[PDB]
Amino acid sequence: ADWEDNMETLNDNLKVIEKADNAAQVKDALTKMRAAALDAKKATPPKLEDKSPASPEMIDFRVGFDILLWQIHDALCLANEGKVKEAQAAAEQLKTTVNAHWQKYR
Amino acid sequence: ADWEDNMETLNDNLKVIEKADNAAQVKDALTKMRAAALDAKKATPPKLEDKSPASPEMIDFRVGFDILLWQIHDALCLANEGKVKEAQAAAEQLKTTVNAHWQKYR
Amino acid sequence: ADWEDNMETLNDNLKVIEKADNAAQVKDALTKMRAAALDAKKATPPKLEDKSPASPEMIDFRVGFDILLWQIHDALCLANEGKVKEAQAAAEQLKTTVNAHWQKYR
Ligand SMILES: [Bi+3]
Ligand SMILES: [Co+2]
Ligand code: NA
Repeated sequence: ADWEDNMETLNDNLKVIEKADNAAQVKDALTKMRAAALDAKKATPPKLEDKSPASPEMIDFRVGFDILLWQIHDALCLANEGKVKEAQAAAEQLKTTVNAHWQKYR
Repeated sequence: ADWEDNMETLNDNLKVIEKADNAAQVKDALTKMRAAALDAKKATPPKLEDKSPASPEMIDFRVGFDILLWQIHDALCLANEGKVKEAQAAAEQLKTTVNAHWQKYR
Repeated sequence: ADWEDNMETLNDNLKVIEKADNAAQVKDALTKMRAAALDAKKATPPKLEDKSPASPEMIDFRVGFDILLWQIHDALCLANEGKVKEAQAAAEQLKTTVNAHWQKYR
């Protein structure tokens, strides 16, 4: 899977979170999101393929995934305890970050 | 703004956690600390301004701020469980790491 | 410590978690694992010494340690809630990821 596939996986699991009812579905979708984000952090996005891996652009690209993962973790902690609608509301803020990172580097 | 202002934000929110009264204030201060630590991880400290962004020194700098981020996460997870005193005790460890990073990279 | 010693610390604390009785031991071993993974993010495997510190191989190395850190976080959050057995089960899968990362870069 490339970076685009990871972005698509993030978006699909965000859809699953939006269409979720219990906390187990939310937990599974958030674990999938974390795995996809960690896989995409290793990749080079299409916009930065003309840059060296040592460029500051790639460093900022990798650091943005830290914010992404912290938001994923906030949602996952809201889901681990019991609050499902709160986890969905937190993932609503997560979709903004996901799609902004997607459209910024594609 | 810059790395020094991020360190000042970290110190101010550490003092806020020290003077905190409930879990909401601790969580807010720790979220602000997480944001400031990410911003500082995106920055270049004064001592390392003569090093390339991909030098081992800068990599170790970003890893040290990752350590700070994980300690902030532990404090925030302790705060989300309603343990305000334990969250503040964990934030006492944050103060040592912040002071060490300040003295090491200023 | 270098990469091999950090991996050894990870494996020792995994064995401690496997043969743990209470939650405090699991939490202490997981904190040691977190410290070891964070420190190993600054290390270089002997077969990648000639490579660039920001080369895609080293990027995959550090982000694999990020994956380890997030799994450690899941185990530690399970242990904080008293779920010692779920934490041990998550540590079982964590050992698989540790062994995969070991076989990949050794
Ligand atoms: Bi938690
Ligand atoms: Co957590
Ligand atoms: Na880097």
